[PDB]
Amino acid sequence: SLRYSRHDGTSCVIDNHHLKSLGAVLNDVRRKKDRIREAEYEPIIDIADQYMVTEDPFRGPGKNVRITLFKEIRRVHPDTMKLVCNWSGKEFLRETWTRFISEEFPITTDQEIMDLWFELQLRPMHPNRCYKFTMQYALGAHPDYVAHDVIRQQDPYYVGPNNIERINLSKKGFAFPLTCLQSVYNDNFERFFDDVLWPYFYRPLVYVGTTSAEIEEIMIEVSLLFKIKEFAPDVPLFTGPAY
Amino acid sequence: SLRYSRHDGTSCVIDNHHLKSLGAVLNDVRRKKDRIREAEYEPIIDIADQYMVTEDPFRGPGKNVRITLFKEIRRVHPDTMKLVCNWSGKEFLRETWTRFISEEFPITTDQEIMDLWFELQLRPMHPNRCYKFTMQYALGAHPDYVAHDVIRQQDPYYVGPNNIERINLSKKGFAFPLTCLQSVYNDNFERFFDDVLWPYFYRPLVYVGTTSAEIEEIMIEVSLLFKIKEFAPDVPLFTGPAY
Amino acid sequence: SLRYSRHDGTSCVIDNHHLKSLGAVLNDVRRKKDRIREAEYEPIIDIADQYMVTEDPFRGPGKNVRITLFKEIRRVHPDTMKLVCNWSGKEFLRETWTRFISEEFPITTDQEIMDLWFELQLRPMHPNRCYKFTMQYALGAHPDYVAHDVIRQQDPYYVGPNNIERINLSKKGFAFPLTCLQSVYNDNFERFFDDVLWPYFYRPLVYVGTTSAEIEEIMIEVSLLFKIKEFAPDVPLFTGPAY
Amino acid sequence: SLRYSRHDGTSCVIDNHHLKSLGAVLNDVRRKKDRIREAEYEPIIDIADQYMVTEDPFRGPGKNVRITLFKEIRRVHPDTMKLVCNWSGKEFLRETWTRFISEEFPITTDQEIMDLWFELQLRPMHPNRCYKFTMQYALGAHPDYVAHDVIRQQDPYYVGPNNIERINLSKKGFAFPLTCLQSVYNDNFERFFDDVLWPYFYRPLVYVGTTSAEIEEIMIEVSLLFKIKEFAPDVPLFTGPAY
Amino acid sequence: SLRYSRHDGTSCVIDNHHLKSLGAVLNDVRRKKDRIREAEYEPIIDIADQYMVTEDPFRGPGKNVRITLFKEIRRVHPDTMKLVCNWSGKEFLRETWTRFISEEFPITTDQEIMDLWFELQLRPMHPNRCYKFTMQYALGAHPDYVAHDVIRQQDPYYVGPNNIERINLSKKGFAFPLTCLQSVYNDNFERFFDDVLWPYFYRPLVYVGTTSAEIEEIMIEVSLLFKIKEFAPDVPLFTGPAY
Amino acid sequence: SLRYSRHDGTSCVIDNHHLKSLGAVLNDVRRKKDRIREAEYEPIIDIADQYMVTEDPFRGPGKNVRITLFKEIRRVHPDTMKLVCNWSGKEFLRETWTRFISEEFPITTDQEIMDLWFELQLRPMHPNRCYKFTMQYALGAHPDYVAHDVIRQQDPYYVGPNNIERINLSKKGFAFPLTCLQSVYNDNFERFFDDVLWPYFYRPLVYVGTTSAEIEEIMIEVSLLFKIKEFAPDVPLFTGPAY
Amino acid sequence: SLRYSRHDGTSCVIDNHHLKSLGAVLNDVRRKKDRIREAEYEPIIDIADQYMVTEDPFRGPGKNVRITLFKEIRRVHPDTMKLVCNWSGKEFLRETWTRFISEEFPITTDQEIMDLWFELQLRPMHPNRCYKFTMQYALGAHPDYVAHDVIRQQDPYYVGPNNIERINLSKKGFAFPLTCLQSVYNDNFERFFDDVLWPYFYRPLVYVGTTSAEIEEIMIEVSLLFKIKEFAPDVPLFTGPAY
Amino acid sequence: SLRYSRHDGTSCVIDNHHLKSLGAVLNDVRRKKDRIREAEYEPIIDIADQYMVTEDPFRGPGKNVRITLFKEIRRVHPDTMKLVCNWSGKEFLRETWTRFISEEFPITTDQEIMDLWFELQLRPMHPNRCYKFTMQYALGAHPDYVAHDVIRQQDPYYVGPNNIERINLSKKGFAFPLTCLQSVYNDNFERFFDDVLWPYFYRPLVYVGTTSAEIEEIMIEVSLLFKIKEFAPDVPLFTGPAY
Repeated sequence: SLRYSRHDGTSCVIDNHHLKSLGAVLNDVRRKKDRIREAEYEPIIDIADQYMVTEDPFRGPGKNVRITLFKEIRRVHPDTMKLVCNWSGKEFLRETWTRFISEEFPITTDQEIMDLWFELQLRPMHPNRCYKFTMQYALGAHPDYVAHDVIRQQDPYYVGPNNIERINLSKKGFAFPLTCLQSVYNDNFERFFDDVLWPYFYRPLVYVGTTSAEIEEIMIEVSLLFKIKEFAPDVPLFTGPAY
Repeated sequence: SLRYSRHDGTSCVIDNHHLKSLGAVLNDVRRKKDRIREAEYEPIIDIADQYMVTEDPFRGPGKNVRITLFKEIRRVHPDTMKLVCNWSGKEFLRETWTRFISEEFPITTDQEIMDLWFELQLRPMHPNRCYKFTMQYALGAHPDYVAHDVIRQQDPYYVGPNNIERINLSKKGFAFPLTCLQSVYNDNFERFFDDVLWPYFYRPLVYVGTTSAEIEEIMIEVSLLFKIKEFAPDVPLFTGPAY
Repeated sequence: SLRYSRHDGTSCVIDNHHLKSLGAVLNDVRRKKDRIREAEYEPIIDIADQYMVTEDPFRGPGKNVRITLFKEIRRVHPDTMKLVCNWSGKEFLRETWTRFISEEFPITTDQEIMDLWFELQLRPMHPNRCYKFTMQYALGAHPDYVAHDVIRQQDPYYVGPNNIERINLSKKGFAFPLTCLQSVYNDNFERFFDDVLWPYFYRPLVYVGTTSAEIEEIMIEVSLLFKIKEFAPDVPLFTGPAY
Repeated sequence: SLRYSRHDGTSCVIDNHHLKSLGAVLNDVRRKKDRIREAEYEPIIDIADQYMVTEDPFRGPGKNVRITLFKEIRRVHPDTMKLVCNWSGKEFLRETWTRFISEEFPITTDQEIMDLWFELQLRPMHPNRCYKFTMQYALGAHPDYVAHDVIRQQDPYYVGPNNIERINLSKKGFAFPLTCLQSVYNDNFERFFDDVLWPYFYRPLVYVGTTSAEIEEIMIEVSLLFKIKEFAPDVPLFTGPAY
Repeated sequence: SLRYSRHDGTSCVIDNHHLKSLGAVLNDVRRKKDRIREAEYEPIIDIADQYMVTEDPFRGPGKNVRITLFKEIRRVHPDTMKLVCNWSGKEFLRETWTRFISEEFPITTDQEIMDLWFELQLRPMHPNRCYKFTMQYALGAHPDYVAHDVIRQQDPYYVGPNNIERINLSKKGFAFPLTCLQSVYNDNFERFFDDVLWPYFYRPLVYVGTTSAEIEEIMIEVSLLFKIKEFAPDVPLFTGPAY
Repeated sequence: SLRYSRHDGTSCVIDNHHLKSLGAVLNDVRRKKDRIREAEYEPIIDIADQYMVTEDPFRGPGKNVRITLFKEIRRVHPDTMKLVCNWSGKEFLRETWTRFISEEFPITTDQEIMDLWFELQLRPMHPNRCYKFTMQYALGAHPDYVAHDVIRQQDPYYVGPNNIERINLSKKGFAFPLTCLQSVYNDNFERFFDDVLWPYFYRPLVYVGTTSAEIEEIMIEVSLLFKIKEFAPDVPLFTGPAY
Repeated sequence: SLRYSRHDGTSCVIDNHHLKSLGAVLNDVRRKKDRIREAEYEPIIDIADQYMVTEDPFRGPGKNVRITLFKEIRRVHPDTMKLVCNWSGKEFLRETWTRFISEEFPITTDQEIMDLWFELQLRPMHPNRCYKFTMQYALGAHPDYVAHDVIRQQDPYYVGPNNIERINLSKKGFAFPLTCLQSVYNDNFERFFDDVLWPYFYRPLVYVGTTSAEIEEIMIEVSLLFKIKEFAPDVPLFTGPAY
Repeated sequence: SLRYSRHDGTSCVIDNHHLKSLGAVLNDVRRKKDRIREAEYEPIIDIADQYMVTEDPFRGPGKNVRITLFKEIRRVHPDTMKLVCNWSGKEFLRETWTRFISEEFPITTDQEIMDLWFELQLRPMHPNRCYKFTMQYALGAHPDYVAHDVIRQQDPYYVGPNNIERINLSKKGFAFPLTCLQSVYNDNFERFFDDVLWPYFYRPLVYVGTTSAEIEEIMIEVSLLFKIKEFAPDVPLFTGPAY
């Protein structure tokens, strides 16, 4: 859009005298006016620039690898939340390793995972249901602990209006199939599990509720979203032998 | 407020013809106008949604457990800050364990601490004193180090306008009475202290100053604020024996 | 349009802390602002809701059955109106019965006519003629009266800007092929005419003029527009025999 | 007013080059801007055009025949209304027939009465009296009933700010000196009264009060306002014999 | 509210010189400014005053007699409407006569019914159901006709946002327990039924649906709302004998 | 766009009363408001109409004959301009005559050239180069003079933002292949050159620079743009013999 | 208008103290505010003052001598233009000389013609015709050429909204009855014609069309408008002999 | 000014997450908003770009050579203008040649004069005189004519608000010391005068008045302002011999 994209108007000379399109001079007025608008508020910016905002990682840095795990349907009582997953640590590590490696391989370039995310895409099962979704989670637990199937809503995370919620599993406790920048290697799940210092501890136990005063059938799409920094050389893929 | 909360106006039929309240049609104009207001600025939102803001944890996720520790009064010279606490690591761990467990017990449900906070509620001692509060802190120190009682203001944290400042003690170094999601157990301070890898190191040494050019008597309320994710089952409390 | 239709922005958790898209918080500001805009003007609404407006029947209740009767061209002198129709009552009842029944049959469901309308769709015959249309009408007349072919403009109805004018023939005088809710029956024009108490009296005599100071050739499309309330059961149409 | 009524500015050619008045180009900007203003609000219009308003009959269709009947002065107690007229049906029909025919004759053209109105023009008798007028009425009554001279204000019609109130007497019950479109005939009151099916029933019994907390002397001008659709041929009045 | 309700500010004299409160002069500026605001838009009003709006009868003229008849619950399929009432004409006249007379008696004053209304107060049975209500109706039917229990939504009346819909039963067909202004008399249902010319014909058959894409349990409160013009004398109620 | 292009809303009559769409009355308010907006600023227009603007000849009068001559690439040093053309007068007249006649013939109608233009379409050769173009020119020179290939920027013409610059060659010195309105004749270049009083003098010597502080490779498209007033009869082209 | 034309308010002294009218101080606020409004936009003016506009010659410099020549009526087919004048050069020079000298004489002062204009005042012949006028012209032609009576619209000059179009005949080709500043002399048409170098060449051949899609009868008033710079001494006219 | 000249705000990464300054995101909102402001008015620009404005030659193209000639003081009667110069053509050509050549020489580069201007810088002689200046002029006259010393104000040129007025002497009649692009040659005034075809004719006779109703002593600074297009090679000035 904005067709004449700030490059509107032309110019001609009539008997040595120079002429310019009027609408182009109107922009000259407006831009110069907008920038004058900017100078009065420039001290305002000076104080606003004291503070910072975070870049949406999913609209910004890093590659978007959405490794979907499963779907699930729950009936949620009012003011309650329902458990989405109740895996042992061993069974969370198998799914995470198997599903990412299988869908990502071949890994053809060097890369470092910037952040691992446990993602919830949530949908209401009935139409004309106006409400939002709520979330609670633990990231580690005693390995012989299993979470209650249903809990009461108490200070949840209020999920955004697009019904998508992403929970990160920091590099402080959770092992990664590739912890930092590394060539991809000859990897099997058994070598991975033996290298996790804490296989059975770190396992996300996640709940979802609603803001509805009714029983709500809800749809829960669960993925592990890898944000990956890929270092792919600026070189072609040749058919062998090269040259 | 907003009494007729967007559901204003009624409707009637007069000789098969349908009538509607005028003020309700005015909202029809305005909402449709506001949403038209929203479509011109919708590309603006598209660019704003590139970035994100943080949810105030104390107005948002997690339970608010304010375990008050002590009160203290300091006389602050101009451009100086006064030390609030100068505990050994052993003496910070005793207070943190004793005060949270004693005030929190009985712990009747499973829970995980999301973040531990060292909170400063600050008040001026005199009226008609217009100024704000400043803060500096170290979270760990050599255990045989003790902090100077008074320092000079040099790039402090500028405390918010409500005179409340909350400093988090991350899970990367500081041990917690319950590190992750766990049943509550038979716990004593001696078992806790022996399980801290770094008892004498991690201990907050915190200072407070003002923006005042005068000596200011100030009041400092210190609490440890636990933000707890509680997983309380959606089940009753029965008197024993159940059923 | 309005793509992100008020459901913009997402949410994520970073080390237990909750983040939300900025543009979504902008809507939080604006909606809450619009509703605050609504509370100051809410007493204004209270007074506006004292009064009511009518729903456009043709954009609203009832089925739209446009039974076109004929087209006609007139040359209109300035400040004059030209007669569109000059039927006897017997000849208005034949056209109304024959044309509605023939085009509506088969009438497969129960229905009640809510209002009968005599519709004028008017078009100028020449381009670059800026003016509007004017209307006058009588709905009943002495049956041996016939209207003048041309009259002088004197307090006409000023037709709307879309050049379409609809004149209703109330249920107080005019008989209807089906007066109220009724199964459709074995109906012929002779049974209808004999049941009209006032066949030769009620007959619309309608005129059209312009606001032009010139002779204007104008195009007049005349229809009888039935607004019908249909009570069609929520049942299928089966091929016989059912089951 | 608006002197240059959108036709401002001129144009000239200087050495084949075309020039135009600047203020005229300013309108080009503004109109095009207003119509751009109209396109953003055009969906707003789409929703507003769902509903309709009524045309003020007295500023619009039909001829304005104000047949004044009488004047009257009342002293109105606070929160009371005073009866304006208490005629039998026979005496309302004599006045209506005699006064309209006498003042309207000669009736030289065909015409149909669109609506009969009982009009109240109301004036305060004292200055510096800030209040409005209230109205109540019955249109028919048992013929041996006569209305109380004074009643209590209970849900009145709130008369408009210009102190003029018009009450219509529908064609559903009230007979008219000419019920529909008809040549004017040899008419006397006795033929009229004998043709009214319901002479003594339909008779307006009308009250007026104020919103004042004081006794108010008020002035009441009563007219019967005929809104007439006249079908006057576009032909001259010749002196006889024609041609 | 508006405390100083346009009567703000005072005045004093200092050595013969007159002083006035400043805020009061500010209103002098503003009112005079508002009325100057009114003169520029006064031609706008001139064109707006061409048209008229209807006064909400329930916030305006006439007494509000809400004679509740019954409550009913329906399960509404999507895009369907459910029949609210399916009475014979004899059974609609018994309820209307019995319920209004029983709840209105003693009728102590003269009165005329201005309009009879069939009222629907509608509520959703579940929370967090965002939708509106739709209506269709017939007012008369063949007396041996009974309406389908469920129909398909086809050009309904869109009920107002407050979920209250009022349908009037005109004086053109429907008989009334008191048709016009009359003393109340010795009345029984049998005398009433025998005086209705059309007892079994005129009977409202009314449907309700939703704008929801789900099955909706809905609550339907049905009343007959009499708008009554009461002519209650401005005289006391004395205990007998008077004087 | 503007769909309902000021002709929004319809009108209907209900029991002789006239109704109009509400959104159409909203335009009645707005237009009347805009024109009231126009009357306050009408004295402003009166003063603006004191002055005039020129019509863009290329968006306005005359036919657009763009006779492209050649393309050229220059490397422009900072603050310098590069010569685009350095023809003798004899060689400018050959190109102008040959290229216009060859591309324009057959000239089938009478015509007069309104203005001859030397046009520069300029493009940067590299992307992400933010700058504008500058121009200087002489229209006549001593015929044995040849212009320097590169000069220094000193008060150039600042070319418009669309990078197109048009320089006119007035009728005061430059001969034209057809000087005024004339039938087209049996014309060869030798007859043309012999009729130019000043063949070797009038020859445009034109330079181009940038506002860039870097060496810029630039692309220069050069055309002679004839603005022609064509007097083409309103008659068909028949195949011979006519009739 | 603007009665108190910036000189509002008075002043008085009360016991040595000075008082000033409040409304006058309000202007002090506003002017100072307007000029502060002017300083923020002053850089905007700096950029606007880069460019210039032309003064309407007819509202500005030079005397307005409108020498009307003739009137003419044409029927214009759609998308066509009709020739207004088809004079030989000899016959254009006779009219120009005869009509200006006859109507201007006595020429009592020295004067120089600044510009000669061929003026078209255009009016539609029918009312309610919304369209504008278009123009094309040649100023010189082969003298044995005569223009087609009707041509097709192809890039016309779009005449201004006041339907007046002025075409100048430059001093570069057209001879003038007085070419520059000169005493008026003993002049006859034969001396004039013999002094024109190019009598039969320079003769305006002018066309007019419309923007209408209909045949339009149009009215064309043609004048030669002399803009004259008169140098009339600041001396009286005495009756002879002076003194 | 505008310090952070649209390049405000910085960015940092915290644990792989990207942060940006808030004030910089505010500009992102505003620019994107301004450009959205530009798209609604973009059709407005489309219509404004139909027309063109002239570039102030003195703030734009060409070199500014202000060759001051003389100063003069006049006493101006009200509504009169006073003659500034009354030279013969021979004496105007001597001053123009002598003063430009003497002040311009050495002419070291090739150049073409774009326009010759007769400039008036005007100042009031007394303070607190609020008025503007008016101008009239002839550019050629009979050579034996001399202008009246004082004339009456009749349609003057209204000089701009900065009291500077520039009058151009076109290339159509006036000879120039260098008519087009040419090396500078061995030039004397006698060779120049002999090459002017019209030495005694073309000579500006210029008047000045005021808008004052009083006698005004005024100061008149007269210059000939040459706008020169200089073609100065991008080569150094070496001391001889080069290399």
